[PDB]
Amino acid sequence: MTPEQREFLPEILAEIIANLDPTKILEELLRRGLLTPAELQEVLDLKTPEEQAKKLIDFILKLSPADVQARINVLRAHGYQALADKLNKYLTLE
Repeated sequence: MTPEQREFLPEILAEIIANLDPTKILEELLRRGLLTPAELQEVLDLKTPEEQAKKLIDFILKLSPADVQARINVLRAHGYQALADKLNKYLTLE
């Protein structure tokens, strides 16, 4: 249980569901080999919007710091700069 994570993560989630495009990011993720077929079938099977965004935060927060670095560099150059500033700052918040 983490009170600090539950006080900031469920709050930003609302602003990410309406400002995210699973189609545009999925292409750049598979090309670099960052997405697994087992995890892919999980989030791609669900048709729930709330679960999709949750699978995204869980997709980057469950991997190593070297794994997210690739997503942060594409996010800034693809026009999702506002998104790259939110996850990067909270990531180094200890």
